[PDB]
Amino acid sequence: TFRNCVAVDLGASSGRVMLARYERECRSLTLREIHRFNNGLHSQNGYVTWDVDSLESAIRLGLNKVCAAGIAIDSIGIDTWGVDFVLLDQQGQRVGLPVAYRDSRTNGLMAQAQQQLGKRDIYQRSGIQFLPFNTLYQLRALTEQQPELIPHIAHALLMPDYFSYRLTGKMNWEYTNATTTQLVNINSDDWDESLLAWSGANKAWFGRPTHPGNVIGHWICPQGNEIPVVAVASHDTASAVIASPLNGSRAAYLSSGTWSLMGFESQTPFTNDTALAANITNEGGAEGRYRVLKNIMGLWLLQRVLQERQINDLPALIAATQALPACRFIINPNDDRFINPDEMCSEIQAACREMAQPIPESDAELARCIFDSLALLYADVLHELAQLRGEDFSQLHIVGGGCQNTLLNQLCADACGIRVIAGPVEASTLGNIGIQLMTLDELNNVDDFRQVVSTTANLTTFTPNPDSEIAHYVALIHS
Ligand SMILES: [N]C1=N[C]=NC2=C1N=[C]N2[C]1O[C]([C]OP([O])(=O)OP([O])([O])=O[P-](=O)([O-])[O-])[C]([O])[C]1[O]
Ligand SMILES: OC[C@@H]1O[C@@](O)(CO)[C@H](O)[C@H]1O
Repeated sequence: TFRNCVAVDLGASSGRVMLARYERECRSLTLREIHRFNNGLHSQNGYVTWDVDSLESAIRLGLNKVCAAGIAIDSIGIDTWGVDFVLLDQQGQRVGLPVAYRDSRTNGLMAQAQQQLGKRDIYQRSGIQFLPFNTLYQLRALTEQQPELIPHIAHALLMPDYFSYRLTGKMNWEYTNATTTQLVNINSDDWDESLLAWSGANKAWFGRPTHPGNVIGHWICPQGNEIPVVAVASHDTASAVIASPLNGSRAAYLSSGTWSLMGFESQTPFTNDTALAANITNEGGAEGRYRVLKNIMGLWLLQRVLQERQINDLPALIAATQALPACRFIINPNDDRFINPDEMCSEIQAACREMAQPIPESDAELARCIFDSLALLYADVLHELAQLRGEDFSQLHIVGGGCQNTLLNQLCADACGIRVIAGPVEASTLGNIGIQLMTLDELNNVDDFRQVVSTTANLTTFTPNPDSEIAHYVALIHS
């Protein structure tokens, strides 16, 4: 009567297969890691790609571990990073490469769309922020640059539905992730004909987007009992938001991993000129609650520094970085130059030098620059979001692997001047589990699931410190 649900959560820098054990009567929810694996960009034939075959093998390995253990799997669900897709021919073989959102193939195409279609027009139709690697632009790149591939394409599946298909033999187009494409009309929740026309994609490559909770198909443990594969809020950030223990309308979220996604939830989208000017997104959420948010380049910058400087003790780095004075190096992390530079440290240093700032050079200085520059951007965006909705926030919920960074947690609470509640760490995994339980009739809605998370997970309070260095710095920039 306890349910065993397996969540697959694939992020840009890691993948995980996790097993939840849940039972309603007890309000007890546990999560065990079954298989954790690396994920990352691969340079393949002049492209930045995903190794989807290794990802599938990793997923199967995790699933088969649970099976060989003799556990009764009640359901499986898959969430991944947004925007990206896999093209398939009529027989289900991949067409072309699985190109990553960090690929430069899209360069220039967002501007071209704004010029040809109208910036305001794309925004009012999609309600989605302008990011140069949005699916809208990737499909333009594909169809413009690889016209020979086009006749072979029968279907495009977004990443989570791709793996769900590889498990079930059934195709799905999950709503929350479809919204990341900047191809879904915000008023119809279906593909926008005009945006598809510009992208060169064909509507027949897709299906009407379907809200999470449906059973996509079934998977088979090598013995042969049918395990339902459920369509969850398959956009990782959508899952992370479900698991954020939001307490009513004055709570915001910060989903912190490779990206930092900072936002709130709304029953209605914001596509006004205020929203457009701020480049705010209205991503699809479970229950139709829009995730009104902004992308922030996030810990990606630090991931790259760690590789370049060959730093393998992140906790030590954070500890060292706490000793450094704050706010002497400030970059704008959202600057396009940081999406995928060949030389991350060099790019950071150039950006600082261009502003007549001291140059961050030590490992700890580069991390200090990153953490301070994120926190100042956190404060800017949180202000923009409050201004937009016309309602303050009383708490910021930070979730994701980034919520383990106690330094950044405090800088965020200090810069924003808001209480920060950090946790759960694996929020995307938990939200993935939450949706499965709802399909299993074990759980009634998101708000009920948040009560489970809030009484189950480790939640750590960071109280804003008004006399902090960054508080001092921010107070000063106000006037
Ligand atoms: N220990 C510790 N401390 C602090 N910090 C940290 C740790 N670990 C880790 N970390 C962080 O996190 C991150 C990652 O996160 P996640 O959430 O897992 O991410 P992903 O998912 O992979 O991403 P996306 O994009 O998918 O969201 C790392 O980097 C660090 O920083
Ligand atoms: O898809 C690319 C970016 O990756 C995320 O899904 C985080 O993993 C963001 O929400 C999306 O903007």
